[PDB]
Amino acid sequence: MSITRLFPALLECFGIVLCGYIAGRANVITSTQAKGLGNFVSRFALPALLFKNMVVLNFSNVDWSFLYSILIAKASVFFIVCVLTLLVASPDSRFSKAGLFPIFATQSNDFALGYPIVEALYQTTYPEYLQYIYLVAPISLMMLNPIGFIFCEIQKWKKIKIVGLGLLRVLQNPIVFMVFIGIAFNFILDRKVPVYVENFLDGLGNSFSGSALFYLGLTMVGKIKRLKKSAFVVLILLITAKLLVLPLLCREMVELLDKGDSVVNHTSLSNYAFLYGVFPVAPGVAIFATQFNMEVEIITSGMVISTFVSAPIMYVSAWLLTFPTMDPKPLAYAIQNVSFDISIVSLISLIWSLAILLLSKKYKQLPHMLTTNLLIAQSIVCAGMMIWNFVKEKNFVGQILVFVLLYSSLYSTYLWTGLLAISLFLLKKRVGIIIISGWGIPALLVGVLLISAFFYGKEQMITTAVTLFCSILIAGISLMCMNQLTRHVLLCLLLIIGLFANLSSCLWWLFNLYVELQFFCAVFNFGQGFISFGIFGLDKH
Amino acid sequence: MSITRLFPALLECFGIVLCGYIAGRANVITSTQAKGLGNFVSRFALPALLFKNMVVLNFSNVDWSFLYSILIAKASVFFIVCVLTLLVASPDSRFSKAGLFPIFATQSNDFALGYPIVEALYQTTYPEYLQYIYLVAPISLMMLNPIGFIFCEIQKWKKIKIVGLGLLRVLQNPIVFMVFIGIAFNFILDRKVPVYVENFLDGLGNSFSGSALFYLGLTMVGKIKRLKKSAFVVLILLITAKLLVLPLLCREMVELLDKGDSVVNHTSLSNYAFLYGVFPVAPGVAIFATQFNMEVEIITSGMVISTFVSAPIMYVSAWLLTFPTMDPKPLAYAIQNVSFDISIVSLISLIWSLAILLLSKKYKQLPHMLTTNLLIAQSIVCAGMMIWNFVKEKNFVGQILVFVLLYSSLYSTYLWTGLLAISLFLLKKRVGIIIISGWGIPALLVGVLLISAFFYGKEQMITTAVTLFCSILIAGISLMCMNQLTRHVLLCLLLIIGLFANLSSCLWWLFNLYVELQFFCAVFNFGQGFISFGIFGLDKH
Repeated sequence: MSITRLFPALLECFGIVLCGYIAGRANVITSTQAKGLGNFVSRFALPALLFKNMVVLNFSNVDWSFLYSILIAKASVFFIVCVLTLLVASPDSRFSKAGLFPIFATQSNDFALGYPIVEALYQTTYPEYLQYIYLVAPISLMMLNPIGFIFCEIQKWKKIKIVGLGLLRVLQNPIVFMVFIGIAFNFILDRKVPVYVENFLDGLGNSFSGSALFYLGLTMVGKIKRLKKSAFVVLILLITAKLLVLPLLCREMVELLDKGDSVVNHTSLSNYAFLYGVFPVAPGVAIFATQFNMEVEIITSGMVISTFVSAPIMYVSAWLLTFPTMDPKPLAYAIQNVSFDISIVSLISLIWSLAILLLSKKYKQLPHMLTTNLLIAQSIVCAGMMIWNFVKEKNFVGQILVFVLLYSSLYSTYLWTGLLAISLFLLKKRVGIIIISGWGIPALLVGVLLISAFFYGKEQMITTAVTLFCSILIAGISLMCMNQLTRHVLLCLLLIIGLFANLSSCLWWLFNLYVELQFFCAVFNFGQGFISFGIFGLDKH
Repeated sequence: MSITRLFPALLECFGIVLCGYIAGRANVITSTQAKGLGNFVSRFALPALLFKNMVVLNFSNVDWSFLYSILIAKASVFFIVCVLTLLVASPDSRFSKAGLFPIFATQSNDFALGYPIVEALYQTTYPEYLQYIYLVAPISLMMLNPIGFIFCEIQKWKKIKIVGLGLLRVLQNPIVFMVFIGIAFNFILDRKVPVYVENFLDGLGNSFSGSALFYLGLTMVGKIKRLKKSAFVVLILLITAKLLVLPLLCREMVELLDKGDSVVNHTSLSNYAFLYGVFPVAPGVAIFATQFNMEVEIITSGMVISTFVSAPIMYVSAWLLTFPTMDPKPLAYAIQNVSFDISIVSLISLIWSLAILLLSKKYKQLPHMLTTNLLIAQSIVCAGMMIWNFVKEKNFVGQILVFVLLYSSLYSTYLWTGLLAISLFLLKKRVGIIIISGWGIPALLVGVLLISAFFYGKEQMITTAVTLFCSILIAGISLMCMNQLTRHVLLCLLLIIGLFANLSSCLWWLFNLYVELQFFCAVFNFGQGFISFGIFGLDKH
């Protein structure tokens, strides 16, 4: 698999999303102006891309068992979120919710984000996998979206006309009708686009990729709203459905339903099914939700958060999934290469977070003063990982020096999660010691340890586990004794869940998969800056 | 040369312009919404395309004599239009006019339209010609635009600060600074874009082509205003400078200044220089003119008209220029292939013009009732040319039948130009005979002639010349005796100039180049529907 192409591909696609976000947030493009790009993207560039690919599509080469299995995974997530919503939501909104929540959990950003990422990963090895984006996404719309429209019409009402309106909203969608038209013209034209119409469709289709990622960025500006507690739990559960339950079900359904002869091809097919699940929610769900003014804050916020969170989940998942197809030496180089990429994006995000914290002078205010110590520590671990990738072969004293930098800063990030939750507790109840304890104690622990992850082996993971455990207890006890500050609590919560993943992974290593557990530790250790950027790098400072 | 790729390339690029025009005119994208696509195009997609191509550019392979000669052709058109404007314009606006009129006459739509067309024509045979778009266009901006800004600042004023503002408006342009930055980073990066940044720049750059052509279409909606007579003559002279004087000077300057060893390569280089001149005015000139509220109606109208008129001039010119590199048998197939393309675009444009004339019921009103007879006749010639391209090999009676169709309709279009000018004369002064004379007389002339262009040879060109001559005299006498109706006069004027080109070409054939003269006759004969579409196919009916 060309898994090394994934970080370039993600950086491209999410960098274009970042360009849209920068442009819309800097008011280079206002929200009214952004509709022009959206109408271009959705009504010219996408239908042209659909039509071209659908007319060219060699249906006899389509693996219908793959389609079936992705589609059954989506249909099962639809039923699950639908019946769970109907059981759990209040009668006055359960039918609107049971329409849009399952469409959220199943409809997927396959064209703007999926296709560049699948083209990157698979055009060299498995170019037929690019077909299944164009198959699955529109067939998925045709099957699943009318049910949610039917549920919205049923909320409005509370039979043939309700069903007809559902199906008509689906047929009215340019994805659905340009795929029907492209299938019809696949049979008319016999899989050749006329050359004159071909490079017309090329021009429009080629323009889709960048303009759609950029428009997605523009749509993301300011859509993360301050949700109610219940709405936030619902948001988490819907994004878990999209980014964890659906791709697991996709991989499971492929492994149940595909019977292809080659075990290598089956493995790649179910790995593909997983990545196909991990694509974020389609912006079309939020367009529907805003247009019919239904559940807008959950669905818009969740579309934006799904987009941002799908990037690390895609990278981390795709690498995890290729570790069974790797051998321990290139596997070690792979996880240092992964960690170098994660530390680059983290360091860039952390430099930006630090610039904001400093130039806003928020670094002078509690809790942000201590948060700036956490962001300094996270910056030193991302510096330290890039430095280690160079120093890992070199002479012993350089390795020790960079190790002292890296583990003092890393253990410091753990201590600082604890000390941030203690800062919030001390702010809830009616700094020099906290800065010395946030750095000096975790720096001194490196001396205890001297007296990358297995250079000092069992002791290394022991000190690491103990530091993570102390951080979790410090933070859990201080958050419960407590039970802007909300954003700090959410950063601390995400970091505490990460520290728990990290603690359990280090413990499970200590009880034993090594390189996979080390990679998930490294993902937190060096990518935690991405979390800190998500919450404090994008605020209105 | 891959001159056969030009009609697919033009149809692509101007079809995307037509999509933008349809979208903006149908209010799929309003003028406020269109700014989002414009800001994307000009501030992200174009600077990325510039930066990528400039960083990749192998400067040691750049033919500086080509650059020099295009740049000197542009500089001479700048001086000409500048000094002509300063001599001829009134003092109260001559400096604003002498700034923007030469920028109009020299700055060129090289990125949105030039690059797709040059890539189409030359990527197979002469891929280095694609470099010179990225060289010439920004160096041309750097040299020529500050002079026009200096002239606008001088109008505002009426020295170091005026010159500084000119140069700063130029350096502020994303074309100029991303080319300076791309040159700097060409030397920094040594002609490799880092792979991570590479497909980021690919995504944005690839999105430019389609979004820029589409945005151009959106900018064209409603910009053709009703100019004063003087402003309309100025518009004609500025578009003549851009689309005739500049490309002639480009071809001349290349033929003066290039010394390349191969005569084939020199020929292709000066042919390229011609097509480079024929690119329409950059929308940036109109963006400048609207932003500084200078001479807006001439410059916006002229940018739109230059865009529409450059399409046939590019096609016709590029084919003319390849006739010296062709042999009489493929040359005959070439002009039937040309005529088939011209008759397809004409027939599509004429079917639309007829649909508008009919469904608006304007076909019931004078002069539009007689204009609808002209549009029916033009539709029958474009039908007849497509039918002839099939029948040209076939048995004698079929050839006669299609010839009767084709020449009765063709001679009818000439008669109808006359009879439209007589209709305007009879409407100026305080229909059955006119419809019988518009068709029956030119149909009967085919019998005289029986009693494609040389099937009946000297008699064919004689009857054709006489019919064109009678049409010119009928129309000239009726327009002068006369001296919505303005649009009819302009259609009649354009057609009279075309009938004069056609009359003189047929006469010059009768005195003698044959296939080139026949091709220019065929260009009017079958492309006249494009003129009728330009004036009556796009009205607010």
